[PDB]
Amino acid sequence: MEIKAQSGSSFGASVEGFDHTTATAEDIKAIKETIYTKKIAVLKGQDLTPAQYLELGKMFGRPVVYYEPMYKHPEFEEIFVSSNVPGKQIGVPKTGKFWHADYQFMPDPFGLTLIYPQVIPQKNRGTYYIDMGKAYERLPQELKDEVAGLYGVHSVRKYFKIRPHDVYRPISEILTEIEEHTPPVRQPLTFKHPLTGETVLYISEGFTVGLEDADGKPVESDLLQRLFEATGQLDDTFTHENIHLFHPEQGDLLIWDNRSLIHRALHTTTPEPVVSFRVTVHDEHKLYDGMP
Amino acid sequence: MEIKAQSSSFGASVEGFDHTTATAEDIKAIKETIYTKKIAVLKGQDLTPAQYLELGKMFGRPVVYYEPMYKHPEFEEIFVSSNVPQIGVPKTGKFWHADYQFMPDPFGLTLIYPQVIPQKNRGTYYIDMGKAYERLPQELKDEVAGLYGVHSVRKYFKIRPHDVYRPISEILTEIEEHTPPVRQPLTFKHPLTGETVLYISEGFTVGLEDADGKPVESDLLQRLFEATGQLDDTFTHENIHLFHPEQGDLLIWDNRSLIHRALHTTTPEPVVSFRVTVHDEHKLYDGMPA
Ligand SMILES: [Fe+2]
Ligand SMILES: [Fe+2]
Repeated sequence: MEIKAQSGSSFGASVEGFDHTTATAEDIKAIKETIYTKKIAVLKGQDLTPAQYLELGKMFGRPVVYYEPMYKHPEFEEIFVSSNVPGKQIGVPKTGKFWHADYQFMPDPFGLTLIYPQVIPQKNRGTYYIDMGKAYERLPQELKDEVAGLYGVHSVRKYFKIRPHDVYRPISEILTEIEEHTPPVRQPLTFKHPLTGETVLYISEGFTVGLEDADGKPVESDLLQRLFEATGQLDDTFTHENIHLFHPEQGDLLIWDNRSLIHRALHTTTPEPVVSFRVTVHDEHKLYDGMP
Repeated sequence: MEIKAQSSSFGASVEGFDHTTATAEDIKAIKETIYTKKIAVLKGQDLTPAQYLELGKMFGRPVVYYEPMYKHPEFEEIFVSSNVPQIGVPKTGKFWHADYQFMPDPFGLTLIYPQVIPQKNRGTYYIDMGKAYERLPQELKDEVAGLYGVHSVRKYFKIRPHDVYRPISEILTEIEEHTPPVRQPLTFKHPLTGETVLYISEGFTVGLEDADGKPVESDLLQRLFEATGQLDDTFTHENIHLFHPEQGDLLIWDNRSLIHRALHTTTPEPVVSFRVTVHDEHKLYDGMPA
């Protein structure tokens, strides 16, 4: 197994010759260290059944089942399915078309996200990424001092997806279910990365709905929108310097840093088939050390 | 044709009405009864969808419901409430509301023609919001003068089959653009009877506003909901009437004075109702802004 860096960038790395059935424990830790510093590792030539995909994921941590069963793979609930291939729909079509970190709206977010594309359109398909640790460092000192001591408030209520059994329900009832089952969760606005020690600005346009001070009082300023602006999350041209665009190819298996990165899906505006399998695992740490 | 009260100042039954042979004086006698007794029950009606629409046109200009999901397949003027898998929409109106209260130009008359009446009767609750105002304590009447009601469909908008897999915030945005909130005076003079109507409903009224347009941050709206009997989940409040229809009934009621809601019990049996909504020579009140 050989880990190779990406051409002309310190973001991302490739992993060639990886076979999870033969990979040593030293191999796994070498890939882990690549993930936490290069932010994303792309395993090449992966041809795995769902069961073998889950076993590869289990070598990197403890899987977390997505809270909403509509997304589940029918045979392995640990697999999250993004698919637009029906007469009945399996999984959910074109998930994640918004800036977010995974489970940012949940009380205990996991450290590693695995994405295993199954069907890839040739054009206009990919994933955008922003390193929110590097995005914090590139903030002006004004914003650096403003975010200190604050807390982010994160909720799924913006991009919660209507389910088949929601038809004919009054929309207020759904909003109440969202607040009861998935209430807004608080996290420190910045935290120390438990593995690299860098400072991460933990916000995303999709899930972060507001800010609060240490005592839980909401922040009245437009600081949150200015943080979205400065980190590049409001540039709908996706040319901002913080933004990386990656195009997976057949055989790729992505494992990236769910603490440092926010991401957003690039899909076609067509019914062309596109399928991706997701597995999400807790590593050896929570979001940050000493998390209450 | 004969009009009789039902021995209760709420409600009247109309016997011997045939819309194919009724005269203009019959129609006007029924209209006068609707604005006074608040609901007129036409007995022994036997109508196809087309004949039902012809009947409704004798009472005014029909309004087509804005959301096409509720439309009857061959007559768009007919609003279909059905739990039979699918034309119409199931489990409709399980909340106090006046029809089109969330719209800028509410109509005065609502017609309901049940198609499938189970033996487990599926009736309708009613509250006369004119009498609800008169029974308010004087200080509550004082709090109400000069205010405005803000009405929106955003709470009981029903998810449609083409909404599946959409993010919920996009539907809320679509609701705001197509059917934004609408202001009406908190009370108004009934343009047919002259009485004062407290024009609120738990289902559609989302807030109150100052005479200047400033939101009323008090809990007056909730206290108005409670005082008019809209928060009584036992349906025992003295303002509440439970009407039970029988086979040939056709209901026409005052959509200005009355609020209504469906039964609390979940229906197991098939039940279908055809609704026609109609403008009646007057707007919500005389002197509405254009
Ligand atoms: Fe995602
Ligand atoms: Fe209704």
